[PDB]
Amino acid sequence: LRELRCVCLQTTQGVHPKMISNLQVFAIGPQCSKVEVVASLKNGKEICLDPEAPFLKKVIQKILDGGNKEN
Amino acid sequence: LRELRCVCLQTTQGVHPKMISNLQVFAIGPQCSKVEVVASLKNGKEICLDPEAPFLKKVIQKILDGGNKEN
Repeated sequence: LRELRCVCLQTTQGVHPKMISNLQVFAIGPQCSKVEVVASLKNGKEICLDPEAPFLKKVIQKILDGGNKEN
Repeated sequence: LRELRCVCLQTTQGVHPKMISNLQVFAIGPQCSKVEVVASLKNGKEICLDPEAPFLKKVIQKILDGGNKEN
């Protein structure tokens, strides 16, 4: 208990959900009081998105509603 | 490339979002041709939920509204 950094130090301005495959969402923790939405591509990469952007809510919305139609 | 199992073999019938603090969305892969929604509790546990249940869509819907309300 000295110094802890948020999981996401930087941001990103993507893109289409077409490249995304895995979405990991973390709530408020002991290292970060701000919610950060991380994503992983199909190639095998991980980035950080800023909830502050409207387009961000769109690409993350499409992967949440689309993950219920395919049964 | 022989035999791969879905990330979620079983299901669950929870509960309240109050216990959930992390959401992981998995798409179609080489092990599963179906979308499965996994979650981790604040206690340090991981379960699998069945997207085929309506009540399941509720507890997972609430973690999206309350996870973006914090400014």
